[PDB]
Amino acid sequence: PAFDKPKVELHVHLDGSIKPETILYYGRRRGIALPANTAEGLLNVIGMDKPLTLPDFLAKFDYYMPAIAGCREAIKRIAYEFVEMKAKEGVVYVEVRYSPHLLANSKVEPIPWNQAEGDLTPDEVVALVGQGLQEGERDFGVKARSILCCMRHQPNWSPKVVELCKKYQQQTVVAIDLAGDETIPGSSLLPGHVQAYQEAVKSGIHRTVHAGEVGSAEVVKEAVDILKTERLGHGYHTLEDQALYNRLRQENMHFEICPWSSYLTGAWKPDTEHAVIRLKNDQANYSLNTDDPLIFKSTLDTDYQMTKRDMGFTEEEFKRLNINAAKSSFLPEDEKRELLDLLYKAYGM
Ligand SMILES: [Zn+2]
Repeated sequence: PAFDKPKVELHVHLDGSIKPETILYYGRRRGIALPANTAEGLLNVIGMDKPLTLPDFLAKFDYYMPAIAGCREAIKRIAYEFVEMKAKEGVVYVEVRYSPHLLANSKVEPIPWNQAEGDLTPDEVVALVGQGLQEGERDFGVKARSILCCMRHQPNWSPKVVELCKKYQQQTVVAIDLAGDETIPGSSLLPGHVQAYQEAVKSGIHRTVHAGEVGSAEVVKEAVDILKTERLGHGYHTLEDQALYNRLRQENMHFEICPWSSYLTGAWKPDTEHAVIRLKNDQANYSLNTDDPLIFKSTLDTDYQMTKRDMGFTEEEFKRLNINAAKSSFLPEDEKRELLDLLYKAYGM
């Protein structure tokens, strides 16, 4: 264990943190053609061993999402099982993100994963995921919060998403995200997406955006200045624009680093200095995350030991980034202080 103290996770998707044996049970009980009948072999088609491309990583979801989406018991259980997982790895606070439309099967265009029309609405999916997170926290003692994803290819969804972020603000929902295929040109300025971050600014909904993961620094630059996000998912290619980088450094922008994810998705070619090193060297505001452990065959200790032996991270630095993650969390002022006192008490400060 590279860092055996309480950690914080801000960027990990519920979509990509399902147990391969939970998928298997629901794929069977719904009679769904899964690319495998065996847990360890399911993880061989879905798991990634080498670097690929962004469209190919997103393609892996087409394998197993039909078994989960549209079924109630499967939706809530993976939430409960997700927080369980995070507990076993030393996480005291976790913000888990997911697209309620991609788990629904009714009142959604398009019905994802080629499902048939049913009765599970996006507004219902958030009430079921939140229930699993609420029951998990009570069983495992780790504070767990949803973030609702926009899809870059469906700007028609994002009007409903913020709006959902607002109905469930007093539940588990703390912010809105913009995920999906960043390789689609100009998907950041689609009108559907922009009302969403605009209505989020008015009504005080927190904002994070996948930006700079496989695109240019212009991707990050509209996310910052147009959508006015407060955190960057995979802020890697911000470092190609030093003027912008040092501006966000001066404005204490938080970067949601995912080291092992960044290697397997091709985001970081292994010949390059990883972005997180100088963001450590510049003492920037960043955190370490798993992104999608099922698809990357990872745990959060995978991402911590990637830093430790390969990028020269220390226990000292591990303490600082997790405290920065705690004060760039989307928790309210009272709970985010209570979380800082947890980490203060465990870190010797
Ligand atoms: Zn992500």
